[PDB]
Amino acid sequence: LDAVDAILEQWRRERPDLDASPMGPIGRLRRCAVLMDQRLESCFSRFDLSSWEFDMLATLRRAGAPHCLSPTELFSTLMVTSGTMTHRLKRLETRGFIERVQNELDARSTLVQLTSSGLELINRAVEAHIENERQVLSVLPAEVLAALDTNLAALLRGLESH
Amino acid sequence: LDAVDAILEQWRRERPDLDASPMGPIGRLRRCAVLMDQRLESCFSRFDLSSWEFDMLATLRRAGAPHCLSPTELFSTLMVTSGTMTHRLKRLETRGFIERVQNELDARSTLVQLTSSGLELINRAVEAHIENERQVLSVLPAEVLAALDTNLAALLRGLESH
Ligand SMILES: O=c1[nH]c(=O)c2[nH]c(=O)[nH]c2[nH]1
Ligand SMILES: O=c1[nH]c(=O)c2[nH]c(=O)[nH]c2[nH]1
Repeated sequence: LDAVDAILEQWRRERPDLDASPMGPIGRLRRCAVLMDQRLESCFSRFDLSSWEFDMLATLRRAGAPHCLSPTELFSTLMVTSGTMTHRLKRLETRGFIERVQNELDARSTLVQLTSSGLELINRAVEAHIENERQVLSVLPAEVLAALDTNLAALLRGLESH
Repeated sequence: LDAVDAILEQWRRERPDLDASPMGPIGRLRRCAVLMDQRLESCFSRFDLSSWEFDMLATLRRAGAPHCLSPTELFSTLMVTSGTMTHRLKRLETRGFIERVQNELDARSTLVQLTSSGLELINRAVEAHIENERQVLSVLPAEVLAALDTNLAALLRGLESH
């Protein structure tokens, strides 16, 4: 048994009138995601990056040269969505990783361009990030990791179809 | 394909020298967990509770009457771990949901006791939370949800064994 089985056993004792079985899968998902985040940010911290900072920089990098995206395009291609980007983009601009250039097709619009400093940083960070993620998943059998990847895609399909 | 497949395809184009396949399973895990959190907090908000507030209250509730736990016991039985509990416990005390009583076995120690207000709140919140989680998972086939639950337990086993 694990810590989520112990929690389900606590609810079998405290609220026997309720069926708390849906807590199982969701609890393990959220518990794994928090522990996974600690493993990832232990690598991101070597570059003075948070998780959202790496996400925004890697998203601009994935767009290809000249690594310039609109805020709408940037938001839609992030690995994980979140709240507004106003303050997060403002901090990345202060650190010199991104610059807000004026859209040539609309003067009253702005575009997000990865600077040459953020480009050199994100190219080094993505290399260490990939190797770090490989070490984390390395402890699982290949058949289990492939099944978890497929079952997570099924869960993601239902969440985004909502 | 999904949004994580599109990201993996972006890395196949931008860094063909790198193998970014470990990004797949971890990206879907973190993407699902964020979308799952939005579905959960859409129910927690009806009770003026955040995710960590529900976690701490449900943990004290799971301990059984008189719903009194030490900070070490409280931390070890939370669904998801996090940083320090100093400020989070201080806010719950201001809202009247918990009170810090003195340990009778150690005067220089404190215990966390769920008040009668937090007890009535968490008993109503856990009922709606369980029904909410059932509706979220209801869209998946039974065989897929059971396999995802087992594969997540395998992932959790490796993360906590680290
Ligand atoms: O291209 C990315 N790969 C990731 O693994 C990742 N993780 C994250 O948060 N953003 C991104 N972006
Ligand atoms: O008993 C709990 N069930 C949960 O589903 C849950 N989720 C959470 O964050 N804390 C808790 N506690």
